[PDB]
Amino acid sequence: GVQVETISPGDGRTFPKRGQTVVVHYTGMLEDGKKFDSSRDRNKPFKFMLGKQEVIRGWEEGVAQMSVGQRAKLTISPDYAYGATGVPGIIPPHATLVFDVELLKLE
Repeated sequence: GVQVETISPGDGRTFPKRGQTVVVHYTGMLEDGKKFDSSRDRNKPFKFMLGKQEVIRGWEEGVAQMSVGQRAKLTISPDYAYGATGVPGIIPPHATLVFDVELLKLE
């Protein structure tokens, strides 16, 4: 599944709902800390719609548990990420992923 650990608290009040657009900064890392992706490197917040399944399952369910302003560490099992196949060249098979996610606003 996905484990959500707070880095810095949000408002504790505004949680994203299905159909809402979520605006975040994130960094994605393998288990050894190797970064494979980061919106912060692009200096461009990333937007996705909750429930569209345009992000991995661990994000769908993990970010849904975050409040606006919150920064959290999401630890995501492979079945909630890229599974047995992984993404060859980037993500190994059966990889646990760690994401640093900051929820900036809802749209």
